[PDB]
Amino acid sequence: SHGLFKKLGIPGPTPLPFLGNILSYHKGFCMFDMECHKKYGKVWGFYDGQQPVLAITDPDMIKTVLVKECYSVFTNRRPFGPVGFMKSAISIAEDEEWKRLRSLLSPTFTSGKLKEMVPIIAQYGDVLVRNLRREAETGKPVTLKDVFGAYSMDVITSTSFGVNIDSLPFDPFFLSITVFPFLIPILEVLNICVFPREVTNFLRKSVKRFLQLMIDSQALSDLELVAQSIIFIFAGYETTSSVLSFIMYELATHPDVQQKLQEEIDAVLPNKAPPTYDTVLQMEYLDMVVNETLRLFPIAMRLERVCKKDVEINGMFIPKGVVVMIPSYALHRDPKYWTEPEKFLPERFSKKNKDNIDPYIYTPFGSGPRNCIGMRFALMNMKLALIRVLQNFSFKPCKETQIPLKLSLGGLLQPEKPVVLKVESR
Amino acid sequence: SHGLFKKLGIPGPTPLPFLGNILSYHKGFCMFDMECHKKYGKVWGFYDGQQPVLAITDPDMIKTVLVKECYSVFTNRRPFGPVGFMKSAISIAEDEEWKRLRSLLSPTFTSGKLKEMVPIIAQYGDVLVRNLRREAETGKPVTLKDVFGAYSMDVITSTSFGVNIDSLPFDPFFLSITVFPFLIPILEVLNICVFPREVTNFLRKSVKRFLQLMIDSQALSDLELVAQSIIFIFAGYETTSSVLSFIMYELATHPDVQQKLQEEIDAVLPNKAPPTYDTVLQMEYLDMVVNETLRLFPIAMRLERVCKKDVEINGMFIPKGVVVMIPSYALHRDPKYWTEPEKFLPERFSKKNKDNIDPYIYTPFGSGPRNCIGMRFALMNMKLALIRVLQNFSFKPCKETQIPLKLSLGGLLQPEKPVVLKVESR
Ligand code: HEM
Ligand code: HEM
Ligand SMILES: O=C(NCCCc1cccnc1)[C@@H](Cc1ccccc1)SC[C@H](Cc1ccccc1)NC(=O)C(F)(F)F
Ligand SMILES: O=C(NCCCc1cccnc1)[C@@H](Cc1ccccc1)SC[C@H](Cc1ccccc1)NC(=O)C(F)(F)F
Repeated sequence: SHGLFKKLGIPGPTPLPFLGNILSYHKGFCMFDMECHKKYGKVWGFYDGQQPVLAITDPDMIKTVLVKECYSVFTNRRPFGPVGFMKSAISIAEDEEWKRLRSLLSPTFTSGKLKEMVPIIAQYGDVLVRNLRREAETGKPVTLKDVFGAYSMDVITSTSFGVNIDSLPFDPFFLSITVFPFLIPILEVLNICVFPREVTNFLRKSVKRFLQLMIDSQALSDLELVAQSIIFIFAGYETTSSVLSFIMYELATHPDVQQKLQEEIDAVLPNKAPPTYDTVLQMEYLDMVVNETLRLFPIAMRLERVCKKDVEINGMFIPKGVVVMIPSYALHRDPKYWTEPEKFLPERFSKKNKDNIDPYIYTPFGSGPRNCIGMRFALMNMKLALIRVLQNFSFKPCKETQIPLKLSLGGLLQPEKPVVLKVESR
Repeated sequence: SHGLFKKLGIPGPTPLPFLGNILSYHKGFCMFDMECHKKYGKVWGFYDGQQPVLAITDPDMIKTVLVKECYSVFTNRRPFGPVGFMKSAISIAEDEEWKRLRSLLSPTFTSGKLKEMVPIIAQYGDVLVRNLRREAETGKPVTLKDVFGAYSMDVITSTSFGVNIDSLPFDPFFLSITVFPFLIPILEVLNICVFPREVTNFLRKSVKRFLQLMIDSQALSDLELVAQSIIFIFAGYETTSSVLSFIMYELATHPDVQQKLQEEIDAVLPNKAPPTYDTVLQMEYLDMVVNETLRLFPIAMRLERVCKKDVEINGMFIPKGVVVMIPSYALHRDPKYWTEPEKFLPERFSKKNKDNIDPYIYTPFGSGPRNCIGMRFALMNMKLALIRVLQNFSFKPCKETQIPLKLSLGGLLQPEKPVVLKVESR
């Protein structure tokens, strides 16, 4: 099984027995792909344990896989286990089960359903400013992800089910998953779960204890309703808090961008006006700061699809079973598309330059029928948070602020040291 | 996973944890299904370990599964492992891989390719008579499957590759397969094989050391060419020898049928004429003896298909993943279709009665696009053997002959004691 890429004439690092190329993950996925992209070029291959993975970087080939041939050949991502009842989760479900869920949960983030959330989300931002107003009178550094995640958790529990909460689950084992994918069926029969069975049991009843748009379209079951809640509750918590952490870091280390951002926020919203739906989509420099940070830090790093039958896309044969992977972190930093790629420059996304950008190289939300379902909510949730917070505070680095910011070497685009900055009240 | 049939309102025996209903296999598949068919009726369910299996006995529902909805929903049989390179075997392959092989190997048993085999098969029958002429001058009982299998092996090696050979591989572990189907992926990474690795290695080179119709249509690979050879070499050996054993047993315990058979053999072939292709299809009492024996002893017992997506066939919902099984042994002995079913009566298949028989109850060769590919060869190979042997010898029971014949309790319709009879020369 380790000769598939030598057979196909597809270059790539030489795998070791059993381990495949997993030892190269010692610098993390990101550094690995970046090197691989430089070592072999437009297409290479490797082996996650015994699993052959093909990395494509051709925008037409990517558009073919993510969009053109999704419903037919590349419907599902890499199998993930032990999952248990979470197999029915939309990010985990496959084939006709997924198509049903993706239709049943699509009308949750329509342009109208989000517009009803702006008056509701506008409460915890004041809880966020007032929670930030207490640790700023105190002249001390601040952990952003804590106060952001506390904010983000307030939003996710209320935008889906609605609960007024003032928020003042969760290399190690998965290392054995990839060399022992034959052990995943073992763990599924032991009720073993990558999600600890006390975190889910806390919710296998708490959900019985978006929510409205599920039973109303019930068709849909009940234990699957809990599993979708878990996906959303994580997605809205971690992703929103993590990217907001990255954004406030970049604003602090690039102060000119921060002021020019505060100037537009007070122009569209004078006298510190409440951000409404229509004023959020008007702030284009806000959008430029958001996109550029997502370029440097696509939390997902990679987009993956399982080839489910033999194909010959764009002149290249791809055999059945190969996991097709798009190195998103690698593409977002390729000098063959980005001038001075490591530098933070939101002017890449101005309406003067936003057209020299291939939407199949910059894919922080995926593409095609399987892209991020809550893309429009996450942009709206973050922008309402950046408006309300940059309307009241400025952000400076501290002595303990990590500069340059080191990325983690795990499986999530997280910083090594938590992001701490000084906050000052305008 | 053990409540699927209580949910669906489908009756069946109560399963034990982990074991499912496997403990009921203590009397063998046949007795189990026969009881289940009587206990619950037209449809029941059970659990092979954790695997839900639905047993259908409705001829329209069977015709729906085997024929009408084969290419769409019921393409593949129950997964079988550890197989190794034998995963590419046609009886084991799935989905588009199977469709390719079934097309590439279909023109091996055409009406013309078989007609070229009659002059070739006509040699070892004389080796069979002369091998039987030596242990008949000796007034002693005879093991039929030995001299039949020696004959059958002579035919299979020459009808496919061609080798003049005078022939004077192979409850226990699989018991753990069904309660540990999660262990099949484990064994596939250890090169562990249900076919001992020295039997295949004897052939992983011997085939490099039907055969003509494979490279000529090479498309087709080479390690897969060996795997198809293994399937055919087993199929032609064991099945042919085993059914011939059953046929000579039934002729001995029912002597009137044997004489009436010898009378037709000498009528179509006077002076002990060599059986040709066209004279074999003329002997209708020969065909009646063959069909009736296959009714009592369908070596396969069961036909199985894996439901690969939700369906509602003939008013019954069937969920994704359920193994749909047709209890062939049970149906061939159902009094609601067969008068006095345990009695050997070839007159069921005369042209006066052959029309009161549903070809979706009597299915000794399956049905639909996945039926026995070598059905026409096996009938021809056996009939050429019965003609040449009943033209020279008669068969009487011995003191050690097992009467009534006990079936084995394993996973193949084999007799407990080998079939031994006395042979006399005409
Ligand atoms: C900055 C914020 C976010 C980013 C960058 C992001 C990014 C992504 C990416 C790259 C994918 C994979 C796309 C693909 O495979 O083609 C994805 C999938 C997904 N995202 Fe997000 N996401 C964010 C926030 C959210 C939020 C708030 C939710 C709320 C429910 C969410 C729900 C999902 C789901 C359910 C999927 C699976 C899609 C499917 O299987 O149909 N995401 N996301
Ligand atoms: C008395 C002799 C035989 C009987 C009763 C018999 C019976 C059967 C049955 C019941 C099936 C399954 C059909 C289904 O699942 O719907 C099958 C499959 C098969 N048989 Fe036979 N068989 C016999 C001899 C042979 C011979 C001589 C060959 C020679 C190659 C052969 C090759 C196969 C193959 C390859 C399959 C798998 C079909 C597929 O997956 O496409 N059989 N047989
Ligand atoms: O649900 C999962 N993530 C997407 C859910 C929320 C989200 C996060 C980021 C952005 N948007 C949405 C993965 C595990 C998980 C975690 C928490 C709750 C419940 C479950 S399991 C399936 C994932 C496929 C996948 C990964 C990242 C993003 C999108 C989709 N596969 C792997 O992580 C693999 F190991 F193969 F690399
Ligand atoms: O190849 C296999 N048999 C069919 C091949 C020849 C044949 C025999 C009888 C009549 N015709 C043709 C089975 C194992 C095997 C044995 C010998 C060589 C190589 C391989 S493996 C796949 C089988 C599906 C299956 C079973 C019986 C008949 C037809 C098809 N599945 C199981 O036996 C399961 F355990 F699920 F119950």
